[PDB]
Amino acid sequence: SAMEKTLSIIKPDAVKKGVIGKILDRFESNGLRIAAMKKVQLSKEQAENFYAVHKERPFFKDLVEFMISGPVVVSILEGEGAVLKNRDLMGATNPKEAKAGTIRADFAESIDANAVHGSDSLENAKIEIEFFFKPNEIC
Amino acid sequence: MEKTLSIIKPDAVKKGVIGKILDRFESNGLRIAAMKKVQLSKEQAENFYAVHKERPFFKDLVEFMISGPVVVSILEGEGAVLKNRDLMGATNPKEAKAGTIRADFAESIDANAVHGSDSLENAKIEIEFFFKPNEIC
Repeated sequence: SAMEKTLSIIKPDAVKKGVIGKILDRFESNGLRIAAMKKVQLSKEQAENFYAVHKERPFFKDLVEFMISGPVVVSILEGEGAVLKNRDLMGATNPKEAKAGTIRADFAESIDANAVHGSDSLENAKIEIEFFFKPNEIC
Repeated sequence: MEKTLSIIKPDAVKKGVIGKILDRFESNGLRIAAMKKVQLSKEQAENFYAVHKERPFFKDLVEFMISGPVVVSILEGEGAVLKNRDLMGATNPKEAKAGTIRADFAESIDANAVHGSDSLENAKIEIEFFFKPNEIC
C-alpha cells in the first residue's frame, strides 16, 4: 500500500537547532512524501493528551515540559511501509545506540532530547494523525 | 532582523525537494517562524496575485499556483527579505547563480520553485494574507 501514512514530529530540540529541512529531506529522499505539515506550538494540555499513556511513569512531567518548551513540526509521511520506514530513518530511541546516518544519531542530544517522534504502529499512526490533522490538511 | 514570506511552489513540492529547500534557508541565517503545507483555491490565488489581474499571464499563473499544494512559510532573520531573494536566485532559472534554489530546482520562468516577498512592505502584506489570528481560545 503506497498510501500508508504515519505521523512524524520534529521535536523542539531539532526545531531550535534549525535542522527541520535536513530531517524532512531524510524522508523525501527515501520514498516518503510529506502529505501534510505544519509548525505548531503545543500547550501543556495538548502534550498531556498526546502522551496520556505515559501519565504512568515518573518521566511524564519532564517529557511534557520538553515537548512544549518550543514549537514542533508535525507531518504526515506517506509511502510504502511508511510506519516502519520512518522508524528505520529515525533510529533507536537512545541516540547513543542509533545507527550511523539515522536522524537520532545525527541530530539528537540524549534520550530525553531525541529530535523526532514517529508512530510506532499502523494503529497508533491512525490515532496520532487524527489528533493533529483534519482531512482537509492532507493535500 | 525581519520577517518575509516564502512559498515553495507546486513544481518543487511535487518533486519532493521541500526539505532541501528549507535547509537552504536554515543553513543561511533564516529561521522558519511559521509554516504550513496548503492547497490554494483558485479564489485565493486570484486574490494573492490581484495586482497582476490586468496582465495577460494572470490566468496561467493562477492555474500553476493551484496545480498542486505549496508550502507557505514565514522566514525570520537579519535582512530576511533580501537574504531570501539572494537564496532564491534570479527569476529566470537559466540566469540564476550557483547554489541558488532556482538554479538547482526550477525548470523555467513559469515553474520556478519559489516565491519570496520583494520588499518589507510586501512582506507585511503577504504574511498577513496567509497567517491571520487563528489561535482559538
